[PDB]
Amino acid sequence: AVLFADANQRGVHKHIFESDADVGADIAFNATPRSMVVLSGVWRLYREPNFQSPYEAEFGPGIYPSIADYGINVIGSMKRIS
Amino acid sequence: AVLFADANQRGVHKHIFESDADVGADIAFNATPRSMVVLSGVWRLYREPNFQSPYEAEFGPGIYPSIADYGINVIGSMKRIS
Amino acid sequence: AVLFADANQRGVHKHIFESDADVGADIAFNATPRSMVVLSGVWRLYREPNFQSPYEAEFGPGIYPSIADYGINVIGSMKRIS
Ligand SMILES: [Fe+2]
Repeated sequence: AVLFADANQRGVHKHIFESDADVGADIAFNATPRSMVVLSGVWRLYREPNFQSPYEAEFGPGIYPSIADYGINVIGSMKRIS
Repeated sequence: AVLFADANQRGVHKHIFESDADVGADIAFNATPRSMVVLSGVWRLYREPNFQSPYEAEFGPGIYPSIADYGINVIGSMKRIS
Repeated sequence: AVLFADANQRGVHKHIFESDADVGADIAFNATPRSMVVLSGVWRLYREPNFQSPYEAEFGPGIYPSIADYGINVIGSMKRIS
C-alpha cells in the first residue's frame, strides 16, 4: 500500500509492506495520511499504533483519493488481513 | 508510472496511479520532471492540467532517463490509456 | 528494489530499477541506507560505484529491516543478477 499526506495521492508518501505497527514513527512521513493506494490484498486500518482501535472500513486494492470520506483521520497502524 | 525531478531516475520522485489531472498541484513535487519510469500500461502526457494539450510521444513500459529528449519539459497531467 | 535511510523500512527512500551504477549520485537520497525491500529479482550490492567491490550477500525478494546485519554499510552500486 502507499499512504499520501494530501488528497488525490499528493504530498509526501510512504510505502507499506504487509503491515506497519507505527506509521507515525517514520520521520520522513510527518503527516496524517489523506489518501491511499492499496496495491494488493485487503487491509485493516487502526487509529492507534500496534494495531489497536480498528476502523470499521476495510480496504481492498484500489485508489482512495480522500480517506476522510470513509471516516479515517489518523492511521496509527495498518495491516493486511488477507 | 514514476516521475523523477532529475535525469536518470534521481531526485525527488512522484508515483502516478492510473492518472493525475494536476501534477503541478502536488506541492511535495516542486519540480519539472526530467525522467520517468513506466511500470505498466501505455501513458499519455499533457502540457496542461485536466488532460489538455497532449504530447505526441506515448510511453509504454520502460526507463526514460531524459524526457527532455522527447521534447517534454512540463507535465500538467498524465493518464494511462491502455 | 527499494532502499530506506532508516532501519525497518522508514526514512527517505529510493527506488531502484534493474540497477544503479552510482547510488550516491542521487542528491535526494542524502544518507547511507539501513534497510531494503526487494520486490523481484536477486540483487548484488557493491561498496563502490560501477559495480566494484561486491558484498558477498545476495538478496532475493523479501524485507531486510537492518542490512547492517549483513555487514552492509555503504551501497555504492547494485544490480540484479537475476
Ligand atoms: Fe516512493
